Amino acid sequence: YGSWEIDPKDLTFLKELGTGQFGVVKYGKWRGQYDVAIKMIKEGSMSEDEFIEEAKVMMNLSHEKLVQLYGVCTKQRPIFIITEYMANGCLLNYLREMRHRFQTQQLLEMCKDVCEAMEYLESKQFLHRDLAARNCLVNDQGVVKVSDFGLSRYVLDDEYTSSGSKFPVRWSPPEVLMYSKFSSKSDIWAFGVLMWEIYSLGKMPYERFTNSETAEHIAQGLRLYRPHLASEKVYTIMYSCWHEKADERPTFKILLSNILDVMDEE
Ligand SMILES: CN(c1ncnc2[nH]ccc12)[C@@H]1CCCCN(C(=O)CNc2cc(Cl)cc(Cl)c2)C1
Repeated sequence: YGSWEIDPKDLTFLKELGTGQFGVVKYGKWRGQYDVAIKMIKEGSMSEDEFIEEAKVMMNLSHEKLVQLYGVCTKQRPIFIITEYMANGCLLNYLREMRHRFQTQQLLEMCKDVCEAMEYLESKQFLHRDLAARNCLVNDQGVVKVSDFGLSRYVLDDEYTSSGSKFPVRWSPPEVLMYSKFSSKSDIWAFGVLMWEIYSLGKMPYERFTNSETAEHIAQGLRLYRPHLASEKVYTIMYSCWHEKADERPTFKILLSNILDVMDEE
């Protein structure tokens, strides 16, 4: 076993967490003690040799607000990815549970959580490439962490690969939709949409539009507008992520400073 390789015999499987496009995720314990999520990759869904090679590099990414990679199990099929367990599940579902009766202070904290993780990724020149509420998780303390960062690079499903009937049109800037120009600034754009999702309690962005109409709306320079729960200062931050010119969008370090400033002002 290399440093990136976990012995699957050290795993105890405890509960089903869901079955989806990329495979089956279970809750379990490593060496009888430590909570993990065990992601069992659906056969045929991933460029597996590339994914395994990249998993070695990503063992070196670690941040409090980034879902922690513990290792992979590649000596058998399906391959497993072993990651941090996030007891409250997908952020999108969490936002849509109206019982939580969130305060806007909690919503801003969720944005700060994500922004800190993305600032760390940016400091490593690492792109998420599909940042959205559906790719964040929530732990038992209500902390939001960023999940599946970079994963889209190894997804074989062509409907998801290109501006594709499963492509994240609603989280993409004009230069991605027009030219496939991915950069730090397309992560910045997606983060602004993510803030919008949070302050909209999990509403679909451009709710009344198809993907095709959304791209046209963007093409004409039009935008999402202010969620009822977002203050003017919060809206200014998410809106700054959507400048038509990628180079005029902020960095995650600047977004983080802006978010902290608004938290102090409340
Ligand atoms: C309910 N969830 C969790 N709950 C609790 N703890 C957790 N840690 C990690 C995930 C997690 C996830 C909710 C998000 C949607 C589904 N999901 C995923 O992890 C999807 N991504 C994925 C799946 C596979 Cl099988 C393989 C690959 Cl490469 C990627 C499970």
